[PDB]
Amino acid sequence: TSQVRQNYHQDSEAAINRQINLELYASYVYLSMSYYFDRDDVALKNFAKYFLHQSHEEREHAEKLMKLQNQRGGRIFLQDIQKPDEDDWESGLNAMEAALHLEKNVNQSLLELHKLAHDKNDPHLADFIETHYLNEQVKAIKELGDHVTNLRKMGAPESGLAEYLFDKHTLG
Amino acid sequence: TSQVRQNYHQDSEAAINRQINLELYASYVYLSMSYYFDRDDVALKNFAKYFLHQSHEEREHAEKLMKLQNQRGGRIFLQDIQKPDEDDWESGLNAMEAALHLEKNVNQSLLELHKLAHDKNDPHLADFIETHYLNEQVKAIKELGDHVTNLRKMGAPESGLAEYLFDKHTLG
Amino acid sequence: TSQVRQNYHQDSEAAINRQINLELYASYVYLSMSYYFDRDDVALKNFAKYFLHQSHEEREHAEKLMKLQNQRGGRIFLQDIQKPDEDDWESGLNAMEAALHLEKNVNQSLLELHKLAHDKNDPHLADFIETHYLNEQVKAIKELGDHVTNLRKMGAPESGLAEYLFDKHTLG
Amino acid sequence: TSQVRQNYHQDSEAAINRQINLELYASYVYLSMSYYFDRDDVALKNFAKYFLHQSHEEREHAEKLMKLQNQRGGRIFLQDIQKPDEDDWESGLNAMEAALHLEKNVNQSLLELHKLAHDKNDPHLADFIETHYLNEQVKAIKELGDHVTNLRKMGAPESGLAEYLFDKHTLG
Amino acid sequence: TSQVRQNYHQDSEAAINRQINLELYASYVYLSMSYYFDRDDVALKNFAKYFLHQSHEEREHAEKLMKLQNQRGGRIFLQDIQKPDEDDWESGLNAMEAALHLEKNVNQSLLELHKLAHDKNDPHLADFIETHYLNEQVKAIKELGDHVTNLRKMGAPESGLAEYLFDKHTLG
Amino acid sequence: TSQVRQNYHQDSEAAINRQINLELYASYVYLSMSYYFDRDDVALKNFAKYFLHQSHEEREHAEKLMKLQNQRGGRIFLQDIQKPDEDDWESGLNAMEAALHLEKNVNQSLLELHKLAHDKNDPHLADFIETHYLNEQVKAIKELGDHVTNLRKMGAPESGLAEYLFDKHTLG
Ligand SMILES: [Zn+2]
Ligand SMILES: [Zn+2]
Ligand SMILES: [Zn+2]
Ligand SMILES: [Zn+2]
Ligand SMILES: [Zn+2]
Ligand SMILES: [Zn+2]
Ligand SMILES: [Zn+2]
Ligand SMILES: [Zn+2]
Ligand SMILES: [Zn+2]
Ligand SMILES: [Zn+2]
Ligand SMILES: [Zn+2]
Ligand SMILES: [Zn+2]
Ligand SMILES: [Zn+2]
Ligand SMILES: [Zn+2]
Ligand SMILES: [Zn+2]
Ligand SMILES: [Zn+2]
Ligand SMILES: [Zn+2]
Ligand SMILES: [Zn+2]
Ligand SMILES: [Zn+2]
Ligand SMILES: [Zn+2]
Ligand SMILES: [Zn+2]
Ligand SMILES: [Zn+2]
Ligand SMILES: [Zn+2]
Ligand SMILES: [Zn+2]
Ligand SMILES: [Zn+2]
Ligand SMILES: [Zn+2]
Ligand SMILES: [Zn+2]
Ligand SMILES: [Zn+2]
Ligand SMILES: [Zn+2]
Ligand SMILES: [Zn+2]
Ligand SMILES: [Zn+2]
Ligand SMILES: [Zn+2]
Ligand SMILES: [Zn+2]
Ligand SMILES: [Zn+2]
Repeated sequence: TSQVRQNYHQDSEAAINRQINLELYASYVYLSMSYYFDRDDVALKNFAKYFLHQSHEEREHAEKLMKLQNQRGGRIFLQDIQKPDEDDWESGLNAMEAALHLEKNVNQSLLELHKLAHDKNDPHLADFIETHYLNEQVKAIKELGDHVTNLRKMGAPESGLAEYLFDKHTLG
Repeated sequence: TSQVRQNYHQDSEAAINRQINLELYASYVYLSMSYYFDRDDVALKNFAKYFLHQSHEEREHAEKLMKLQNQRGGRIFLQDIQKPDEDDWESGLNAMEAALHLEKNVNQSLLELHKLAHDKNDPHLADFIETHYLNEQVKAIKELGDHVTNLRKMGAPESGLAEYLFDKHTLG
Repeated sequence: TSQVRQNYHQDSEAAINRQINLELYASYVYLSMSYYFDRDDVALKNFAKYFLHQSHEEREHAEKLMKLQNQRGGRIFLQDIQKPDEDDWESGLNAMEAALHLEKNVNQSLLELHKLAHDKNDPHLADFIETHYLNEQVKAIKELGDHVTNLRKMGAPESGLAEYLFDKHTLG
Repeated sequence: TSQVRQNYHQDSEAAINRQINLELYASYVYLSMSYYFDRDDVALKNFAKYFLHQSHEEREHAEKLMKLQNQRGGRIFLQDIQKPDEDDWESGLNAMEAALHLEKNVNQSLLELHKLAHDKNDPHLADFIETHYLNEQVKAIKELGDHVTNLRKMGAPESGLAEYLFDKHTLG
Repeated sequence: TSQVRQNYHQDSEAAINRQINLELYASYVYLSMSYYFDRDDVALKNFAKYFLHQSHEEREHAEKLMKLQNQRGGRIFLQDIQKPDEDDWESGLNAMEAALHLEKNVNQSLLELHKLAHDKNDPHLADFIETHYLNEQVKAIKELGDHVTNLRKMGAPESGLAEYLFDKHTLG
Repeated sequence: TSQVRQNYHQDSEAAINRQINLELYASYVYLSMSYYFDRDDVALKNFAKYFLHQSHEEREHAEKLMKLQNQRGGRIFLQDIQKPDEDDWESGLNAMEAALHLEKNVNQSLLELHKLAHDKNDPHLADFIETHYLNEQVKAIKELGDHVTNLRKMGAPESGLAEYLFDKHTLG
């Protein structure tokens, strides 16, 4: 037992390890997306920049959980980072839809983590999730839904003009 | 009778109370409009900002009338602020049309207030309305008509692209 | 169903709509109070300023709930804003007592909202209320009780001198 | 009953009074430790500074609880501050171990306070503890465990060189 | 025997330990007073600030004696800090009277310490008390007597107006 | 075939995809190492910082290869990022040895990539590897060997003092 460990259930410890993996997986998905937009035959630089920024943020989300595991006296066990479900993301609209889906899945995992923490009477962990993760997810999900809406309204993905103008005016 | 009251008819006093209500109602309408554009399934941030600014201006219009009522030694009697006629404003074009209609209704009420003031030989009140309210209404009505015109010309509301580009280039 | 909606109960959605109304009603009460102090026969400018500031803060409280409703994928339904229970607020002391009562009523509604959120396992909403609303209410209620105490100690409302000096030294 | 009191159980009130005492006791322990390091026959100035800073922080922790008691309309009842369990703290390593133990005891008391608050449906108090106290304790406990680890690794307390170099390089 | 000890009687050493306790007790009394004025039903913020500042100064007085004990090669033995004689301090005037009494008691203890030092031919200690403590006590006692006088002259404690105006004009 | 593709062999394309994976794997190894040093029972903050910086650099190495794949008109195919060979890195010295081994393995892969490029008469790719990768690897390998040497000379890993002082004086 770690000398710092206090009120920290082993189940919380394991669930943190799984969340770390999931944030690193979200990072990788966004990385993939980013360089899809950099292809010469896609060529939407601001979509690329947008997803690259996202990739870096997800890495940060993972690192703060790793710091938390050590803070609480848990032990980090890393697992493979799975490659994303696609190589080719099809269009700006499709990538934004896939990111929306992803952020809702990350959010469901976090809500389950909070439920676990409250079930184990770990208010430090429950508040950590509340403070640093839950509203961030809500904002990410809203922003992505806003982006989906606009791209749809504009005529994406059929309108190549729609995606070009969105890239310039919303993401740029 | 207030020690400051001078040349101020009771009918003017009551009509000021009604105008206060109407400016607060205009504020609420615009508030409603603003948060319609903030919905994830509408997502036109500059329409939202535009109407939010309008909401705040209308509050100012109401407060200056409330200050005037006290200046003249009248007494403020507030009434309920009615909720707007719609919950869902349909499109940018439709909201701009509804705001145009609203500002013409606020303007008709103000022109009736000025007529009343002149009928009661209250040049202070007539000039207050002239100076602070009438040209403001004329400008608001012109700007809204300009916005309606452009949105129509661009193909709104059917063109989701039209509303997006207007949001970016005119309201943004 | 909104594409962003996640873990958000319909009962939470409706209770947010009711809280929005209540914050707008608190705004209106304070507005009324403010212009009571601006009357020539009351003439306590810093009480007026104090309540006017309060009115504006309450509007902000309402707008942030409206933003939250859209963030979570709920739908805003606005209701009439009821006029306040009084036209004439009697004295500085009486208005401060009435504001105290009001803020405790706003606080009870918020504590009921938090209970609902926790009952629906919505930690995002529970934390939103905690973070942005609960301590604000506690502070407002303390400050108002401090003001009541002092005004009472000084001899308000009978001492017209008491209210004048409080206006100058505490509110000014 | 205080005019500001709302949703505040008497049991919460008493537990806050006990926590105030405990934070003042933690302050005194650290004060004792600090001046142990200032002895001519111990002479580790940065250990002294470290614990003195800690003493001052604990006083702050206590004052913010006293402010909270008054905010909620509870009443402060102070109790004697017990002298610490030792006069002579033996070594840098031993003092750091004793501080670790102390901070885990302060943390257990705070987790019990949070449990009580949640049991009484006092989300204001539960969040106050979360926001201002729980992560602070987690960080303090981590830092102290880090210090214990290093001092042990370096050969403290037998190595007088170890404590000297830690004082200079980690605490200085 | 400490390697630094020189011309330092054991009786001086013990009396320093008792003075340390007394300065920490004075700190606690003032702390209690301060948060009495922060109550919602007392609400005199500048009395609160005044006593809080005093509390912090007394802590400083104690720390400098603890530094002196180590400087001379004496050994610090801390004792419990007794809780103050009251929980409720009644009024501004009463608290100022109680502080006056307290500072005269701290001063009598210091004059006895100086007598002891001179009896033991310890001019370093006698001068330390002279330089750092005696005039400070004289000033504190004068200031407190000045405050008592004014509050009495103004009609405290019956005049709630008197205490309010003193708080604003003398302590604020 | 990409419209930009010129003088770019399919074998080069695949080898770039494998190098991307390897740089992401190097990133993950260093990430693991970093948070090993952050454990309360290891507690070497500058080792942690050193490896964290390394992790971020490796991510950069991978991103520049991904940019290169798109520049040349190749297609990115991402693979899982394998978890590192250890969870527990044992000591500063052991982690530095493991990083040395890793950087020599990354370097062997890069030298094989350069051989392939020259065999396919792709001077753009050969020079890209030369310019951006080969000397970087040489420097990394030298620095790591320098660190191993010093830690060994100092008595690591048995001397807990050795690792502490290296952390402070070389990595800090
Ligand atoms: Zn994200
Ligand atoms: Zn994330
Ligand atoms: Zn796989
Ligand atoms: Zn799905
Ligand atoms: Zn995310
Ligand atoms: Zn919380
Ligand atoms: Zn307008
Ligand atoms: Zn208007
Ligand atoms: Zn109605
Ligand atoms: Zn009409
Ligand atoms: Zn208008
Ligand atoms: Zn308020
Ligand atoms: Zn409010
Ligand atoms: Zn009504
Ligand atoms: Zn009531
Ligand atoms: Zn309020
Ligand atoms: Zn601490
Ligand atoms: Zn503490
Ligand atoms: Zn005792
Ligand atoms: Zn124990
Ligand atoms: Zn502490
Ligand atoms: Zn619960
Ligand atoms: Zn003093
Ligand atoms: Zn003193
Ligand atoms: Zn006692
Ligand atoms: Zn006496
Ligand atoms: Zn004193
Ligand atoms: Zn003599
Ligand atoms: Zn002298
Ligand atoms: Zn490297
Ligand atoms: Zn590399
Ligand atoms: Zn594997
Ligand atoms: Zn090998
Ligand atoms: Zn490398």
